Amino acid sequence: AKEPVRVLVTGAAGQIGYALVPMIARGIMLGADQPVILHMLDIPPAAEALNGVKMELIDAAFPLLKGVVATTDAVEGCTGVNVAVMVGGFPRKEGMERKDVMSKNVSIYKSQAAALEKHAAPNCKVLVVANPANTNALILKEFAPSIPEKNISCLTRLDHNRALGQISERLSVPVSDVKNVIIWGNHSSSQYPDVNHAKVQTSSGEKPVRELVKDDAWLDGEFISTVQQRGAAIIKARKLSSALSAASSACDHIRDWVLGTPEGTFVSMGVYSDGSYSVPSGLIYSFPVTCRNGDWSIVQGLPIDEVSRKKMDLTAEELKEEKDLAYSCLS
Amino acid sequence: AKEPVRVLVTGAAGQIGYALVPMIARGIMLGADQPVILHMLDIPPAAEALNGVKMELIDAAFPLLKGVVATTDAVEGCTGVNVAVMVGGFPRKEGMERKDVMSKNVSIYKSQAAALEKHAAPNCKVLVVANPANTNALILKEFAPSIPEKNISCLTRLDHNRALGQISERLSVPVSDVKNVIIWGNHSSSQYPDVNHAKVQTSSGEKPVRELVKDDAWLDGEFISTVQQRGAAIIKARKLSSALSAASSACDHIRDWVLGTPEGTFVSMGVYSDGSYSVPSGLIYSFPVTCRNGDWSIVQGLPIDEVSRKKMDLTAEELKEEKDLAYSCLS
Ligand SMILES: NC(=O)c1ccc[n+]([C@@H]2O[C@H](COP(=O)([O-])OP(=O)(O)OC[C@H]3O[C@@H](n4cnc5c(N)ncnc54)[C@H](O)[C@@H]3O)[C@@H](O)[C@H]2O)c1
Ligand SMILES: NC(=O)c1ccc[n+]([C@@H]2O[C@H](COP(=O)([O-])OP(=O)(O)OC[C@H]3O[C@@H](n4cnc5c(N)ncnc54)[C@H](O)[C@@H]3O)[C@@H](O)[C@H]2O)c1
Ligand code: NA
Ligand code: NA
Ligand code: NA
Ligand code: NA
Repeated sequence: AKEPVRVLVTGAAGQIGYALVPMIARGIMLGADQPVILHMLDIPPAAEALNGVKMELIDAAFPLLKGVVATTDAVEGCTGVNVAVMVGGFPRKEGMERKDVMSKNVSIYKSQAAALEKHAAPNCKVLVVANPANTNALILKEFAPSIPEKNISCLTRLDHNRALGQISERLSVPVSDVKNVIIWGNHSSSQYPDVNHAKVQTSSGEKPVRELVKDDAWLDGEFISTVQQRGAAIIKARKLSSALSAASSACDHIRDWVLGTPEGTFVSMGVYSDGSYSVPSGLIYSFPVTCRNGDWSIVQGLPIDEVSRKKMDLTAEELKEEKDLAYSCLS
Repeated sequence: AKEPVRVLVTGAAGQIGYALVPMIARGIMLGADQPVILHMLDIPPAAEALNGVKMELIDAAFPLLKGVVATTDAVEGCTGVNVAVMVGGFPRKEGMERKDVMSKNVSIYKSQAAALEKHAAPNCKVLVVANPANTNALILKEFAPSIPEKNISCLTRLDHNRALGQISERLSVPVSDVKNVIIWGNHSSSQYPDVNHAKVQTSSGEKPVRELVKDDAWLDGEFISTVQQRGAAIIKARKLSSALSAASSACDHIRDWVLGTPEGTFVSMGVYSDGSYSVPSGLIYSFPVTCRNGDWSIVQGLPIDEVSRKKMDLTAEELKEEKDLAYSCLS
């Protein structure tokens, strides 16, 4: 706890960035006893707003915060960083086509991969939040071949937490009593929110979610659609995509990765596939994982039924489609 | 830690509200072992946005969070609450006159005083953030005569933290090493940011701020102007008033009040004056305080020089002027 961790947030002058940086400064990401230095990266049109954010961080008198670099220079932003949370991008607005959203975002990741690879600290842990999350991360990984493949991840923790919240609300139990949902595959409407291995603490012990809900039709239909469409639902309610919950879930992702998952719990992370669960290797794909010693490990040995298999493959195929589109934009 | 605390945030669909609610849900306001129930109050035009916020809070799967009421009904919002953070209001926009800002905001506090007085839990701790903070709080107190006078406060903790940050930056030391600035009086450009009693931890012990800075002209001039004008500086940088830092400082205010100040530290709180330091009684006025057992206590026995006296009286006079304007709007 004497030495500080350097944490980069790209897209720092945006909505998620604004929600996220004070959570990091308060110790929510790396623990209450871990000092942090923030590096905040955005682009020249947001230079004033970015300086504004730094002014606020200073103004909060955060005792764990030992420095703030606020910049539009990617080299400076990436120098010496130990954690990189990549939020820089352009959210889809009405009128944009899927190709334009892809093209505007993957170019960022191609470019910033070189800056991270050359300047970040060696065992830097990387989390891509910007959409399309898995594909942006895959592009980053491909353009930064010197970064250990296990050190690149994308955020499906918001999907995971959304799923936990849906179960909590459906049963009217506290969310702290629900665990071990799984989000398989892409951060998109093709994801598989899987409750086959999930549990709820009750007065008579841990029970499986399906036994308490007693409505397989709901779990297999509307529950899944609800999680798949939840980001669009936030936009409908707020006229803006999620931020408070994306930031909080990015803290959870990093925190669990670095400090470890609790005994008996697994969480979802988009990680570089190795062939586990017969998912094609070389995709950024969400798996159930446990974390220990700063490393993720896919939870092996879960039974997979026919319906689960088919959903897992469908989302893998979407990820291949996205990869092809990204490639198309970059050539 | 078994029983939850009910925390009301009014103005919950706004900028500060959005920054604040997830900090409460994470345990930053009342501690990592204290479950919370959120009540979020806003007005009918923000009903959709407010529901959006609740959706995000659910989606974050906060383990300390045991319920969220999101409403436009003040009676419902105030029912059973133990902490009330009042952020509901209208920030000054270019084109508004001082009378209009006052009139639009103090009417809220007149109205909501009755709802809190009738429905909040008996020892409910109240913090007014909305501007004009001290005067809104004074109006609330006057319209809720059954609330113990020591239970009504306003936020000068952001001013206090700003002052700490300025010292930290000027000396290039970590803010964790700086303490015991004092903000006297109004949350406004008439405040007195006082460093006469402040300290910095160094390698050769706690030293007074003036001894390390060695520039009394700066401390007595530009330092004070900088703190007095800092909110306007945020607006110039961001095109919006402070939020991340206001939320964080509201957490600090409540946390210190409820859990106690550290030994050797005092903090600033706008509280109901009792005649201490020859400040007129019956104003909401920022003082240096320590907190223990859920109660503030003004730090008595600080030496006050001639210049300090005059500044303390000038800000008291502004508060009287504001009070007269508020009265004028309410009759
Ligand atoms: N669970 C998830 O993975 C999840 C949830 C919500 C949003 N998102 C995505 O996160 C991203 C950010 O959302 P937001 O609401 O914060 O958007 P926003 O537009 O408010 O913020 C994005 C910021 O990125 C900046 N940016 C653009 N190009 C950049 C570059 N080259 N380097 C650094 N910064 C750059 C922009 O200036 C802007 O300040 C979006 O892509 C969004 O779709 C993902
Ligand atoms: N240190 C401080 O004390 C400090 C710092 C910054 C801002 N402020 C003040 O805090 C307030 C909020 O700032 P913001 O940026 O969040 O503004 P904002 O406009 O984004 O949010 C205010 C919210 O209050 C709501 N509101 C209006 N009337 C209401 C009522 N009767 N009941 C409940 N809600 C109501 C509005 O709909 C809006 O959602 C402003 O008055 C601002 O000047 C104080
Ligand atoms: Na079914
Ligand atoms: Na493996
Ligand atoms: Na002087
Ligand atoms: Na007293």
